[PDB]
Amino acid sequence: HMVNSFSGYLKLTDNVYIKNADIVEEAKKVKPTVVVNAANVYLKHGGGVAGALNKATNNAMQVESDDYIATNGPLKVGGSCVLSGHNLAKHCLHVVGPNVNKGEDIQLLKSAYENFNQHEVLLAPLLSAGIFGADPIHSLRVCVDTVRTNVYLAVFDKNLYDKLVSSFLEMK
Repeated sequence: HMVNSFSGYLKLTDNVYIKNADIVEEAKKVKPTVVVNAANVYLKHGGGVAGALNKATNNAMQVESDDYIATNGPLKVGGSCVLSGHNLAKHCLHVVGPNVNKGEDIQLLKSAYENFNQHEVLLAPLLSAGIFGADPIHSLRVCVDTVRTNVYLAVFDKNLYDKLVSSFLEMK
């Protein structure tokens, strides 16, 4: 029963850590209390992080998400809900970042990251930094400036990870 066992992270700030890792691989190893999903308002886990997380739960996440939506209706942009982490985590925090590609207000990225503050420790991706079309360096900046609790960020792409760490360490 070994919980929140993070290793090989670069410490960016007092509370923000980052690693070049697949968030699904990281969840299986770490067994975190909370894994964050980069969700849409309907919790349709069709691609990117949401897809990878759902497939790794063998579609238990999509079945549970469908029931949540049938009961409660869609999330707000910048909103969240806590559901089961299934085989990956105790809990999955489904957070909806703004879709900048549809012209959703980038300020809602701050609302989205404020959800992290309700949890002492999280494994998370960068919000809105996939098909939602926010600049990943911007997403990391809003995360660092907003989240006060312990966040371990998993960035899959080595090239993106390299840019993020460079940009961050160079200008502080």
